[PDB]
Amino acid sequence: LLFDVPEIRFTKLFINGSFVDAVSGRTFDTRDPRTGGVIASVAEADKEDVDLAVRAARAAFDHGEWPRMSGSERGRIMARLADLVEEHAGELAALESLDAGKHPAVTRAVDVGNAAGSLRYFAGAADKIHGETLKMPGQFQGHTLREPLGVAGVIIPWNFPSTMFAVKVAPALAAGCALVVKPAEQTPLSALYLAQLAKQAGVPDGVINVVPGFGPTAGAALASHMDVDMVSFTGSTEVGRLIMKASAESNLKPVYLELGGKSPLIVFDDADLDMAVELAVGASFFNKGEACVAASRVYVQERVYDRFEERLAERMRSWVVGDPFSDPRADQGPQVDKAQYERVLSYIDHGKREGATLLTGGRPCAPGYYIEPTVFTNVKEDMIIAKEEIFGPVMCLMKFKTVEEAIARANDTRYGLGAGVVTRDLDVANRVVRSVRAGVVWVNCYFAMGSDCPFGGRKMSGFGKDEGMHALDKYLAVKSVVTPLRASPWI
Amino acid sequence: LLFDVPEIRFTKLFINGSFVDAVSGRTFDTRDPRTGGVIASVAEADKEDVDLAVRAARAAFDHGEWPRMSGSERGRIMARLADLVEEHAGELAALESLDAGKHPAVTRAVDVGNAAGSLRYFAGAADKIHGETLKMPGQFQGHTLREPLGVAGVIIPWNFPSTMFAVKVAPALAAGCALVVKPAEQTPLSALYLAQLAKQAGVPDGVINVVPGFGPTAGAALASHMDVDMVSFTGSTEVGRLIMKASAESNLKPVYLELGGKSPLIVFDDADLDMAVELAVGASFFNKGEACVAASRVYVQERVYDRFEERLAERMRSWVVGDPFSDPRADQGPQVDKAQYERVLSYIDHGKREGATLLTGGRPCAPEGKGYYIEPTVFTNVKEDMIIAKEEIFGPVMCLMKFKTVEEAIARANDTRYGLGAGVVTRDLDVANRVVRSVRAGVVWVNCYFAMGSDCPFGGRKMSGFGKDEGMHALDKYLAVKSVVTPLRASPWI
Amino acid sequence: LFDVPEIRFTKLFINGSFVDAVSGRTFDTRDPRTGGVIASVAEADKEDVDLAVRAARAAFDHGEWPRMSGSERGRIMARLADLVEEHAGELAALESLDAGKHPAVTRAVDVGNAAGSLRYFAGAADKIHGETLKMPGQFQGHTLREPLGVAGVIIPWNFPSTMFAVKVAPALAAGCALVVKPAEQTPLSALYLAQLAKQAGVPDGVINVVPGFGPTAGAALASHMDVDMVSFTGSTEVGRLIMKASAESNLKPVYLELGGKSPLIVFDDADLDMAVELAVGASFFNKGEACVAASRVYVQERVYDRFEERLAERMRSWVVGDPFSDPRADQGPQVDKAQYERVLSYIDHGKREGATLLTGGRPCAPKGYYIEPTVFTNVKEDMIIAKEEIFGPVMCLMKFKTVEEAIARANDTRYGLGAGVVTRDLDVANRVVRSVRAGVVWVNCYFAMGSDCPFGGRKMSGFGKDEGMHALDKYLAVKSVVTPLRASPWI
Amino acid sequence: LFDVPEIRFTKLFINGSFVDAVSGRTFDTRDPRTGGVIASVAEADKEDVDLAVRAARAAFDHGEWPRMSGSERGRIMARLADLVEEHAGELAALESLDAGKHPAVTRAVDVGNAAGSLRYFAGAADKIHGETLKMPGQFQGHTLREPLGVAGVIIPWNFPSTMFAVKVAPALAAGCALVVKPAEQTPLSALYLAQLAKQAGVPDGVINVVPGFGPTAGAALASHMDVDMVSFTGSTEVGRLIMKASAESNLKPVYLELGGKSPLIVFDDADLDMAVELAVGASFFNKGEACVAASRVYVQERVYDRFEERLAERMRSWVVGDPFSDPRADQGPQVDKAQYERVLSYIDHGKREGATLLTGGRPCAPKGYYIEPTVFTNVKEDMIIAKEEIFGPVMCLMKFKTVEEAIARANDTRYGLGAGVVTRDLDVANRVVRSVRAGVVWVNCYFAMGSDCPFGGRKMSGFGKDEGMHALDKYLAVKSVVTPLRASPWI
Ligand SMILES: NC(=O)c1ccc[n+]([C@@H]2O[C@H](COP(=O)([O-])OP(=O)(O)OC[C@H]3O[C@@H](n4cnc5c(N)ncnc54)[C@H](O)[C@@H]3O)[C@@H](O)[C@H]2O)c1
Ligand code: NA
Ligand code: NA
Ligand code: NA
Ligand code: NA
Repeated sequence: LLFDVPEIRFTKLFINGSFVDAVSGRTFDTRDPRTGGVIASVAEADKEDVDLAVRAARAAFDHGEWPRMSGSERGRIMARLADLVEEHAGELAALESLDAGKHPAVTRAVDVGNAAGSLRYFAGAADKIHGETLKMPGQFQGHTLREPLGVAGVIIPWNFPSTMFAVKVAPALAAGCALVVKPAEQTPLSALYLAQLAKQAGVPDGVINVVPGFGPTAGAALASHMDVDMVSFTGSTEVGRLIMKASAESNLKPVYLELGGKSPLIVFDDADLDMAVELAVGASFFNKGEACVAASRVYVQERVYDRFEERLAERMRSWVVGDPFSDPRADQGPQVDKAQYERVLSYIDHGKREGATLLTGGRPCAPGYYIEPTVFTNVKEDMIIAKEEIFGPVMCLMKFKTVEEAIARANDTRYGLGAGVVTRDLDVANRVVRSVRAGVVWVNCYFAMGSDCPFGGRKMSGFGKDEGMHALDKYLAVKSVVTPLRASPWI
Repeated sequence: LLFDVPEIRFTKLFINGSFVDAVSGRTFDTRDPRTGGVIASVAEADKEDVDLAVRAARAAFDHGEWPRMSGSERGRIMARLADLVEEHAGELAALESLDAGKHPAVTRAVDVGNAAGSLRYFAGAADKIHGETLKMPGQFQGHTLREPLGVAGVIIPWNFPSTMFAVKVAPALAAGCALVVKPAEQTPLSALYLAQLAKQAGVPDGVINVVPGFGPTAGAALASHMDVDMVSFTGSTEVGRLIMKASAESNLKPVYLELGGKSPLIVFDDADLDMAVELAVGASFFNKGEACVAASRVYVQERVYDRFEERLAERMRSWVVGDPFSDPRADQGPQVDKAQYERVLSYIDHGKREGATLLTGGRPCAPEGKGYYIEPTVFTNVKEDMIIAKEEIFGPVMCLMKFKTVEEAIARANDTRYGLGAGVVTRDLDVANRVVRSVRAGVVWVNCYFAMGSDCPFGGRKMSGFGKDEGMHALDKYLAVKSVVTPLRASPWI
Repeated sequence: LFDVPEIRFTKLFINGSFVDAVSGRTFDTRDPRTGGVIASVAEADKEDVDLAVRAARAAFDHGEWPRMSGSERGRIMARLADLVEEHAGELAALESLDAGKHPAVTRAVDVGNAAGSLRYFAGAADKIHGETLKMPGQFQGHTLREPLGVAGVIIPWNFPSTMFAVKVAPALAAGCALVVKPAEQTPLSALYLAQLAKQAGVPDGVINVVPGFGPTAGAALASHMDVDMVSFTGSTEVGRLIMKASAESNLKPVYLELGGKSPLIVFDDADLDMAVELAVGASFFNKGEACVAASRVYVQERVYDRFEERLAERMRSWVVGDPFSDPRADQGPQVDKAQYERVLSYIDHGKREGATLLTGGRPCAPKGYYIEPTVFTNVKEDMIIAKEEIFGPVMCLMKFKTVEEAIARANDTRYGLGAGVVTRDLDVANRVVRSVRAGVVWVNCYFAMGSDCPFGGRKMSGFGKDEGMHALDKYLAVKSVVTPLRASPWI
Repeated sequence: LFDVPEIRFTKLFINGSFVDAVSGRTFDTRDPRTGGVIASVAEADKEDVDLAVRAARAAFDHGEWPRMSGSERGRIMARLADLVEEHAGELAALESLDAGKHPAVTRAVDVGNAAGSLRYFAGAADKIHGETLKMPGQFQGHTLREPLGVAGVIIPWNFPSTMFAVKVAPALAAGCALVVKPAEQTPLSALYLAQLAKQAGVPDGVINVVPGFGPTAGAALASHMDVDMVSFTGSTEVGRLIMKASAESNLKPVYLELGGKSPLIVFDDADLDMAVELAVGASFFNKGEACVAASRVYVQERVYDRFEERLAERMRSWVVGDPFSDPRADQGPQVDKAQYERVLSYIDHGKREGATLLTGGRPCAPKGYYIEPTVFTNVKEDMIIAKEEIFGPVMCLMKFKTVEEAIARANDTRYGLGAGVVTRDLDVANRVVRSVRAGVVWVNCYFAMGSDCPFGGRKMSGFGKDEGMHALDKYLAVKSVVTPLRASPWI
């Protein structure tokens, strides 16, 4: 082939520094979306396995070395882990690509690079986490201590396996927490590989526990656990409801939700059309639309709409959908599995039926679970395709007249994850940025953030931040301490 | 009477700057725990009234002046409100005290003073709320904007009505949010009075909406509302479950929970026994134990235990339970209502039945009547597994226990589902540091209790909740953090 | 017409009292509209500075002010802001008569910013924070942000009330005691403000005002062995003497707010009518007696000719006259005879070096120290008028071709206080803002800041920030506190 | 025994190369154990400083370093930290022979703190933040935290590696170019560190090392017209000259880390054996050649007699000798002949003024600059030995009655660098900590800080912080940016 197919080494659960089978001895299969065939038979975690992993994390936090280590010591190990992710980038990229149906070179440069980058950023945060010394109403000394919380429960999706693992694990490790990670059943391989690398880096046993299994089994047990201090969840808005219920029905642990989106990209009259078209293609079709922040709604101002529409249709004619391991041309790979592939085509079918015009794509291909990049035109705001998260290579292209109209239409969603603005006008950019109810707003770009940039939703896209110093908050216990002072010359 | 009984002026719902009746025309009574008699007939808000209030708050945020005003402008209006609370402190104190069964002088100095203080602290925060300018991975400029969130839903308890109103309203107002406040049905008068004073201060119509009603009606409607951006809740751990469910079943709005507690107070052998006893009395019995952070569990080291126990029983002999409006000597007033009175009496009876020793109180009292008066109760020979040791009584009940080691004191302090507050009484700096850092509580007082100020963040750990009330930390729940990224062309530095 | 105020405060303000100088000496303050004596002010020297420093030392070491809670200090500070607002008209008329200003402009701008600075720091007082640090082992570390002690303040004549408030407000909030040396040309506002502070409840000894001459009273304060810091605002040349005075005494930290030669850059992009109106205000506000005045105006070649013609036409309706008797008055007299002659000397020098006189360039007096607003065209960068701070109503109007040229020319100064950019282009705005070595950069506006905005120079314009939470730093002592921990379950 | 290192780097380090001085002049560095020449080091003067400043100017204005991302600068700094760790033994041996230190103490303390400071700031590089401000109307305001430019560094001979790192690390992270003037007595470590920084990937011109004499090389750097700031560490008397050099040149901000006369307070409740052992280390670490050394020890009257006796018996087992040949060696020789004679002069002066000699007070040498650790009893506060910085193994042991007396006596100094408190009482500890006017206060310990802990003087011990996120401020330009907003839905 073009890229070397990796050898599957880690298929068991990772509890207390060891690779172990499920209590039941049950396995679940992970498949290659390029072929639809079984890659590996992975240990199937259930309630009993989650209990064992939570017990291992509890012992690691309450009695283990990790919270008792200096921030410098924790950051030292976290950096060695970042070094290992970088050293084994190629292997990890192919392993994630084969499991998630993506391009190994894109996975290495984007996914693995961001994973290593997130680990490095928090390794540098570990020795500089600060609390405050407060201003008191009298002869008192007050301060806050920013303590490790305890046992962190992590539930993540299948679209960015390595990045999802790092973005949750990294701020939790720097905070001094012990972890229980439940990766998505569709792509469980990267999380098990990363667990082995953390062991090699010097992360103490019990600090990182990986429990691959099904959501209503393993995931629900973790979200409902009486000895888990917090839960950081990334997935659908509908499953987010169940995570909130699981906490309410258990120990009322704080819940942090990174949910779906229906991200709008607004293109103005003054934009360079060639850059705006190229930006829109990337924004909508990166990772075959299996991106939470994907620009599923593209808004183009009436004066340049016809030109944009023509240039977009022309650009899509040179776009290649195929096997990233055998085809060099390949711009897009297959969808994660059978269930997702049926779901996108059903939405394409819904789009056709409700009266939307098909500009490009709208049908399956195969040189596997391949769908061509779809662009819907003459889209009404009330349409299913306009409102619902498709999570596939589907773009809704719309026309607008005013700045006011662009703002109101961008905000006409239950969601509020990301948004984009393409304009040269400083006053238009400022107005649009400040008026769109989204957690992240890109101006004349898309996706670009870095680990210093906090990422989180607004409205039904969730709450809580991943990345930035902001990410640490969910993993820390803020403790206020008050004592009287005797004859202090100042207060 | 020693304190003037106030004139009840505000009994209707406060929606879009006006005092209006409920859509149903229904009322609910608020009673005086000193007599058991009706003070006023308050408008009963339901689903329809909460919608009206949320629509008023939505119009005020989306199209009104409040989020469009500068932090300085919001700050001046907030300081005028703080000035009004101070100017009308006596009337508000009398009103809250008659509704809650409090001492008017204590309420003025503590409750009203903290309410005015929280409004002032956030008035000063309004013109200095900052976001960041970020460090980017290349030729990019990144920044965060700390925007007003939108419509803030507030659900609060009956124990500190004025303080609860201010502690939620003040950071929200400073953040530039519009509010919908659901006060507890037992004490709804203060929230209504405060709403009128905000109108006088210059708070625009629709920014503060007060909807008194029942929890499963008006409270559930607010927590389940599809157009409410966040919910800040203060109340029991059991109702907290329903707030989280209401969000999950609606628009998944962020929820912030300020829940119950079973706060431990640890006294070591090196303590001054007279100060430690006097501190324990205040920590346990302030506001007749109707305090979330009340030291319901007192742990005294074995060498000084017998002396502490004797000094505590002696101190309680001079404690006065009675009418704060007619008796000057009164240290403690009646419990909020009949329901709370029976609930505390049931826990005392349960305590006796499980084998705990009654050191003092444990029975009803006090003046010629009439009134929900309970003697401050101290339980001795309490086992950790006992109901009285684990459950929140929310009455004048203290569980007195003995301990040997620092390690034992820590483990026993942590033997709770809760983690709101805790106290340490010691002269030893190393013991104080170890106990402070080992007790899983949101607030730890060393050689004092309650003292915080508005710069001090307050929030639970474990089943006592999450999220901070007070401090600059309080603003977070009312703000939307927006990350903004743009490329840079030929910047000489990054 | 505006009512001429009655002068009531002419003595030194030491330990809560209005006292005469030890010598019994006075110095005259004059009205630039007539050149006549307004009042005879007590002349402070070394002995009076000693008395004021001793009063501040007693107030800090033994007095109430540092022992009060931030909340208590905040209420007193806010009462002072309320008083400045209540007496705004009287203070504006007083400052206007003394400095040759328009009483309505002084009320809206100068007095409003003074009241605003006091309010901002009143709200800062109860929320000043230190940190709880991340330690290398079983240790607990924290920083305390303590009041420093005795703050020495030396300020100029151009913005008397604003200068007083901008130094006094963060010092007051920090819990410091003060010794203020106002400029001899305008000493009246400071003495009025001192009385207002006493009425607000500021304890005796906390605010001491010692008007006098720079080499006498000013040098004594800068050289004092018991002064903990010096905040200086004035010329770059006097700044040298403040640094020497500290070096020759107790090596107290020095904070310098020096001169400027601020550039305003206008692109082809700009609305010419708004750009001309902005330039007029930026160059001629307070008769060019502004440190941040746009003394250099750069206009891109394509719109230069139109800008130049519109500017000359705009200046034809500009009124220079008595602000107390003429309603149309846009500009008052220059502060005094010395400043008046210094500006005329620079105008004459400009003519002699070959620069074209577009408008003004000669005295008016409708007798008074009135100078016509001056615009110089065909200005070479090497010219005296192009490089030196004139501090009068003089604008140097220049032409440019490229963004690169505009940046290089803006930076061709020893100074770096302020700068301005007029453009609709977001990328041009970002590039110029980030490339111009100035403390403040205004985009499509000028002067606008507010008390949350830190103000300070770069290069020879100084160092240190006035305004913002940043202004508190110079008045605080950061104390690091370290103790071991015994068996802490986390670090 | 320990291995004597090879001397490899003896030339100036300018623009990535080891070059000779323009004059071709050299100065000798000597071994304090023998008094013999170790190496002949290139002697920098005005011309060499000019060359180094020009190299730093080109590196900042046109080079890669300020244009690289914080992440990029952080990886290079972490590679440098890794190299300092890899070559720790060689560097410790190099610094030890040059400064008269124990190679094992230099490795664990000096080299460990140097590597630790580089690592802390490598982790700071990708997370330096400015603010987005609260505006007085329809305006958007923000601050940018820019690299300042050319940083001038002047450091002492006592902690060569630590001094180099503590100045270079925040400056590097900030994106500055540097010119380092190390002390003439110990120039070797700085040249070795410069070579390691080249190996790590620090671009040419970013780190320039100019060993030379103070009034020549040092004065030229402090007076340079193209240097943006100066961070100085040394004596209080030389600090005066650094302030004068900036005042007489370009008025660049100056940051001073000066001398001290640090008090250690021991109360009646202390464990005498721990308090004696702590005092021994606090006074005699690095043969009293420590700025923060506890040169004044105050013991409460009830435990004074026991403390005094235990201290004299503890000193009987203390070994002064060659650390390279004697394993028992607790103390090495004084840096040079000049320092040796200066300490002996102070000991002789102490005897002359009436102070009692408890231990030491005479030379030892098993020849080569060895002085016995000296303890003076019956010391009056007015004595020379009580007030002046000896900078040798000399301790003044005094008795006190009250907490109030301990505070007033601790504060009876022109200095305010460090202080220590030994007590079990939480209220006494808090009162002493908050009442002693010192930048650092250790409670029941000494020296312990870590790189998160800011270090700086108060009073005549200076101003400005080394270490912590606080250390970055001096190397950054804070730029305020203001623009109007059109129809923003919120402000
Ligand atoms: N924010 C700022 O940066 C800012 C603001 C306003 C004005 N300014 C600057 O102020 C200058 C105009 O004011 P000025 O003419 O009053 O300046 P100046 O330098 O002559 O004097 C300023 C102050 O210093 C005193 N002074 C003079 N000689 C002294 C000495 N030897 N020792 C100690 N103090 C001494 C004066 O009495 C006065 O109080 C201009 O250069 C202008 O740019 C700067
Ligand atoms: Na798969
Ligand atoms: Na009631
Ligand atoms: Na005058
Ligand atoms: Na040497």
